[PDB]
Formats: sequence, structure tokens, C-alpha cells
Amino acid sequence: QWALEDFEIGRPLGKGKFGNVYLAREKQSKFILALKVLFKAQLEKAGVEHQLRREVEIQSHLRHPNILRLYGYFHDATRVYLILEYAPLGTVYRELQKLSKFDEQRTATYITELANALSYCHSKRVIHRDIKPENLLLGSAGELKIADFGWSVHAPSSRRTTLCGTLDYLPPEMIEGRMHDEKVDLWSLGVLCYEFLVGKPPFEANTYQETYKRISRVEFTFPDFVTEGARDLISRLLKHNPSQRPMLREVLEHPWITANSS
Ligand SMILES: Nc1ncnc2c1ncn2[C@@H]1O[C@H](COP(=O)(O)OP(=O)(O)OP(=O)(O)O)[C@@H](O)[C@H]1O
Ligand SMILES: Cc1c(C(=O)O)cc(-c2ccc(Cl)c(C#N)c2)c2cc[nH]c12
Ligand SMILES: [Mg+2]
Repeated sequence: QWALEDFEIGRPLGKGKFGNVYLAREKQSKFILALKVLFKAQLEKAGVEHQLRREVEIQSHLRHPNILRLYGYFHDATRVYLILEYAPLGTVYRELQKLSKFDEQRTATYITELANALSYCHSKRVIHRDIKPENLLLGSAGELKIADFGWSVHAPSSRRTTLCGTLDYLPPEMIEGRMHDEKVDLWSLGVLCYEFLVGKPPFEANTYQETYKRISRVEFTFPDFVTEGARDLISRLLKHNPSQRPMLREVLEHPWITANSS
């Protein structure tokens, strides 16, 4: 049972919609970690308390090199604090902003690390559902770490998340209230893969409705520089029908992955 007096807070690490994340030192052992701070009032106005509950419950029972550890939590009059493993190198979102695109070596390596973590998740029947770049964090060795388990759940599910926030990373089954499973994250791995090579996710549009349309009709094209190996993998992962999508096994053995990862 920890409290806020047990920590020294440093600078801010990020803003999510709900999370205000700060760097922290536990006073006792001098351990460096990150505190995700949530305001009771905004959770309660948005009615996302259940999401928090799932995040805490699911994320604490998971142990994997590529998954952000949740160490503990506690709360006070106005706030809830989650105690998290600190990720020194930022987010992939930021990496991507700095580089525009990633080469195949980097892309394929991130896809591997993702596939591993997902794999471990899925083996526990857990699905992330919110696998955007801003929730992919880098550890000290530049290894990728999955985070923000507020939208995670056990499979299968019907439950809506975002009323309409970013659809960019969501498969059709999801953007349409249908029962969906493990295959959801397979679709997102595809968006990510493509985004990583191109610098834009494949269904981006000026409006929500147009993106929605692009997504459900699976409308995307590749620019010229994208290699057949990549075209191939992205095409297998971005299938309308969830069950036509690869297994995590197949992705890792994919000739383009093995040719390019580390
Ligand atoms: N452990 C961490 N180490 C370093 N930076 C972090 C960490 N956690 C979060 N950040 C930074 O803060 C941002 C917001 O955090 P997070 O994604 O957990 O919040 P959220 O998006 O509000 O969560 P949720 O969708 O569950 O409500 C991250 O995208 C990243 O910029
Ligand atoms: C009113 C209130 C209380 C309470 O006073 O009892 C507690 C919480 C809450 C929710 C999740 C976690 Cl994990 C923790 C912790 N630790 C605390 C919340 C959330 C919105 N309102 C709340
Ligand atoms: Mg986030």
C-alpha cells in the first residue's frame, strides 16, 4: 500500500486523454519509474472507470520483456496514480515524427517485438485493441514495449470503446459493433507495419467518415518504394474477414520478417 509521499516527481513524460504521466523516484530505494496520474472527476464524467479497472487488473498480471509493467497503484481525494515501468527512449510515435519512415530492418524488428508481446497476450486470451504508435514505448535497449491497457479485454468481445476517436488502427469488425477477437490486433499490426514503412497509416483521411469508408472497404494502395515482401505481409494482415488473417506464428516466420529482423 503506497502513497504519494513515497515518491519524488520529476518532469512530465506525456499526456494521454486521461493519463498525465510523470517521471518519479521512489524515495526509499531510489528506483526510477513513471506515475500515470488520472483525475477521478474525468474518469467519472467519461464513465471509463471500468477501463481503468481492466487496465490495472490485466496489466499487473503480465510479464514479458516487450510489455510495460504495471507495478502498483493507489489513490487519494482527487486522483488515481498508477506506478509503471519507465521507458527511457520515448514512444514510436515520436520516433516516427523524427524519421518520417523507418527502413525495413527497423520496421521488421519492431513487428517482431510486437508479434511476440501480442502472442504472449493472446495465449492468455487477452486483446489489446489500442495498438497505436503513441502507446508503443521504447525501453533502454531501444526494445519496444506495449502500454495503455485501458482498452484491453479477454476474447471474444462486443464492447465498444471510442465512440469515434481514432479509427485509423481499428479493424472493420470493431468500427461496426460486431463480435471480435484476437484477430483485431492482427489488423493493427498491419496498419502499423504499413505506417512504419510509409509514414502515414494506410486509411488516413480528412474526415472521420471517409476513413471509416476506407477502413471498411479495405481501400489502400502502396507507394512505389514499398517492397513486394512488405506488400505481401501487409496484404495478409489487412483482410476484411478476421479469420482470413495470419496467426502470430505465420507473421514471425514470414520471409520478409526473417530476412529483416534482428
Ligand atoms: N511508462 C512510461 N514511460 C515513459 N513514458 C510514458 C509511460 N507511459 C506513458 N508515457 C507517455 O505518456 C503518454 C500517455 O500515456 P498512456 O498512453 O498510458 O495514457 P492514455 O493514452 O491516457 O491511457 P488509456 O488509453 O488507457 O486511458 C504515452 O503515450 C507516452 O507519451
Ligand atoms: C471515487 C473514486 C474512488 C474512491 O473514492 O473510492 C476510487 C477510484 C479508483 C478507481 C480505480 C483505482 Cl485503480 C483506484 C485506485 N487505487 C481508485 C475512483 C475512480 C474514479 N472515482 C473513484
Ligand atoms: Mg496513450
